[PDB]
Amino acid sequence: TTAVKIGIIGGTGLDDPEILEGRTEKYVDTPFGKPSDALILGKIKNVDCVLLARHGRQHTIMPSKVNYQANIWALKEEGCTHVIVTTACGSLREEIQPGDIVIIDQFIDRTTMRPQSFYDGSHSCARGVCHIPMAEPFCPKTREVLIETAKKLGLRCHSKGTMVTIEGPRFSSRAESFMFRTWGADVINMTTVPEVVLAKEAGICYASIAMATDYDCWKEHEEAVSVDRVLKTLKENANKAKSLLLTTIPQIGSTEWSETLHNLKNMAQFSVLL
Amino acid sequence: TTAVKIGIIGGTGLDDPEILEGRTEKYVDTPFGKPSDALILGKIKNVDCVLLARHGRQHTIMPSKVNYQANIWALKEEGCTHVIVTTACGSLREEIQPGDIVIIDQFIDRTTMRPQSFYDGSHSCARGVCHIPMAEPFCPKTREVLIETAKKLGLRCHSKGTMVTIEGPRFSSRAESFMFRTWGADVINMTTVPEVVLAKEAGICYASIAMATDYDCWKEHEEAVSVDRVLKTLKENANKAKSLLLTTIPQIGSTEWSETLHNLKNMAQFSVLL
Amino acid sequence: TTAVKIGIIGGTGLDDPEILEGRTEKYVDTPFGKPSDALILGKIKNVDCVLLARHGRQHTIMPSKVNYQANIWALKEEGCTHVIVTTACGSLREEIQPGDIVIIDQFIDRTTMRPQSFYDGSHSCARGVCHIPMAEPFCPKTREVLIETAKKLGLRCHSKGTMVTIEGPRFSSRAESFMFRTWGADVINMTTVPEVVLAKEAGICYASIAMATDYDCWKEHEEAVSVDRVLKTLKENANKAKSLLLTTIPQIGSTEWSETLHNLKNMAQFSVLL
Ligand SMILES: C#CCCCSC[C@H]1CN(Cc2c[nH]c3c(N)ncnc23)C[C@@H]1O
Ligand SMILES: C#CCCCSC[C@H]1CN(Cc2c[nH]c3c(N)ncnc23)C[C@@H]1O
Ligand SMILES: C#CCCCSC[C@H]1CN(Cc2c[nH]c3c(N)ncnc23)C[C@@H]1O
Ligand SMILES: [Cl-]
Repeated sequence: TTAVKIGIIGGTGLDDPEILEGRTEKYVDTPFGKPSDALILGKIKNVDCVLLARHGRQHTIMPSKVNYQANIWALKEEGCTHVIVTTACGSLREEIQPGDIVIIDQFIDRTTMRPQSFYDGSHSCARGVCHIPMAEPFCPKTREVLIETAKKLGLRCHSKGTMVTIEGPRFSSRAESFMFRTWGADVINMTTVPEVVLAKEAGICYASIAMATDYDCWKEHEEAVSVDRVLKTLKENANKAKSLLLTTIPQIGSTEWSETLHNLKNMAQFSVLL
Repeated sequence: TTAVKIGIIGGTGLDDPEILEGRTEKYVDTPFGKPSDALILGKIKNVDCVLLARHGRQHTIMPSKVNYQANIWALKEEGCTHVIVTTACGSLREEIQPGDIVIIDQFIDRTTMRPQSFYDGSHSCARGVCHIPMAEPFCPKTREVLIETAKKLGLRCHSKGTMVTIEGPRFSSRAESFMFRTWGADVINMTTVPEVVLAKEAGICYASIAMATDYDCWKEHEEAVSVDRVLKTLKENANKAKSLLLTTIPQIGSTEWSETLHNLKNMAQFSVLL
Repeated sequence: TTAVKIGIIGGTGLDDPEILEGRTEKYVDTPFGKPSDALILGKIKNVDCVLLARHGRQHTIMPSKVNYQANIWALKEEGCTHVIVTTACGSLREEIQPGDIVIIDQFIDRTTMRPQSFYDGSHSCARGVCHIPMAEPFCPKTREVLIETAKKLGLRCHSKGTMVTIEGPRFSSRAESFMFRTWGADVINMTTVPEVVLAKEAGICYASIAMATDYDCWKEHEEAVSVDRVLKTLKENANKAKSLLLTTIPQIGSTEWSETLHNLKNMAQFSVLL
């Protein structure tokens, strides 16, 4: 019943403006600098959406240099209640095949260079000390809709998974890939952290459609990851994320989020000492 | 017999000037910038002490932004032989209950943004390349006095423990919390590193009174950590750290430290190539 | 048959200009700043070499402050086909004794402060987004020649090993040392990452002669590492790295590298989106 507005952050090979009807481009500024690119405002059926290319529409910005703060701030300022993203990733598990979707529910941070809070003491818009809880980083209700929708579409989709986010831009060594497996990581990328953290500070329902593109390099005997391999797999499978977003978003718009959003707002508010 | 002077760095909820008699405020400057707040000079029985609030007296400075270099430099310059600190922490072990003290003896670094040496090539006050040993990061003699004193006070106190120090300011994910358990971490915080490292470079006997405030989030079925929960536990248990400091410090002042301090000075001196 | 030119980066205690005949000093500038010190141009038998002291010839630059980008860029610009380095390290395995050489084949990154790519968006000389593969970070053909040569010299030499590279400049805690063992690390240093990563981006055959100098601190009951201990072990064993380089380099110059170099060039080229 109450209004939703869905932010969509498109990842590698997975950032297609044609998903939205009635599109208008809008460049914005934020207190944390410029977002990766213009916001694309539009609709999926009756639902207002805001699309943003994580790496810029020409994929010019490497993961370490993405302005996660500006991206999330921009989407919050536009009125987004939800941020649903796409992310390419490596599979660290035999059962997660290239082309599979994983509706991730946890992460392990391996990043090093990245601001992870709006509350850095330098911005009048975000005053105080903020310690956000990360026990449940992703919105379970949004994830549930994604999982059910993937099933209705007949897609190979894993209902949970732990993403290890590496700094990059290099891929992992084999020793690192083996190690991440022992830590219980299921998939590997370069962008989930701090995007998920900042969304939680913003009181936004965040979920991630991870698409496996390769098996990283933990099969010593088999093909290891490369840029060409990742891009080829995405070319083959991008349609699945598009269909999943197109079908999921109207279902989100048809249910009631006020309580979910209130609880997230309170968790965020009570994490700050002003 | 020989003179000691005890630096006290107060952590979250645990930075109370009333612990000292004959108090005088003194703001100082250092070659690494300003300390978190004024030094509070005073006494516990006959022993000279110097108190400093890690996060500022109004808790305005998040862990990533604490000027660990300036804090330790300021205390060294004031003549501190010892630095005994308090730190709130999460428990990663069932037997470490909220309200328990842990006299930690090891750490695992998960920080990323932090200068860990005075010897960065930029300061004429700290010339050369310094590689400090960290096999035994905390002073065992100071820890021993803390442990015995806690026993005399009847406090629930663990005689050792490994602190994992995360960058923050977010709390850990559940996947991270589980992972740290597999690494052998016992408690979790955001401030031990690089404070302990810089104290060792300074040739100061350093020890830490860690106070468990929560169980982080590794019980999937139970209450996870939040700011409100941490602050509530500290309100309930702060008196214990205060009593432990009040009772420990006179005992430190009543024994002989010249040899201990000489050995630390030599370890620090011989870590530097000028 | 086709020409090779060997860059040599000398590590701690292991950066000796006397290894080259017909020496000439050449200071250079790069788009990433100045290298650690002058390039020393010279020969080993008929083979052109370029020597560079990682830490400066007076060991004035700590690992975190080494300009890995400028060093690798400088060697590439001088025409190096190969970069063979020396690195002191701690042993995390009983069978790797101090004085042993380890021809490492993998790494685990524990660094936090370091640029790991030339492609940072800020340099016109390195345009685009680059994601370099790290499955096999070290050149197996160069490693093979090192291993066979060490055998011909009768040296204690391990044919593979995983290096964990820590940020430093502090040494590891005991809890960290134990943890790295569980991760499958064999040796520990502060310099392999990002040196190896940048060499791969440059399309250079990179290999590392690691020399164990200590057992870090994982024997709770035995001597732990210190600067004095490291430097003493290197004084005793430096001749071995020198002899290994002197004997290996002519063998490299006597075989054909065009295909190996072509494959590395293509891997690097196809990692970049322009
Ligand atoms: C150059 C260029 C265009 C991008 C080519 S593929 C690299 C992107 C895909 N993205 C996710 C990813 C897929 N497979 C991975 C892997 N195996 N490790 C880490 N990240 C990934 C990382 C990076 O942003
Ligand atoms: C906002 C505000 C005031 C501080 C509220 S609690 C957060 C502080 C407590 N401190 C220690 C701590 C307690 N429980 C923890 C946990 N579970 N993980 C990491 N650190 C902690 C971290 C941070 O400096
Ligand atoms: C001060 C000074 C001169 C250097 C003294 S020894 C420290 C260098 C040796 N280098 C390698 C190393 C040897 N043993 C190690 C250990 N146990 N841990 C990490 N690194 C090392 C680290 C650093 O660059
Ligand atoms: Cl780590």
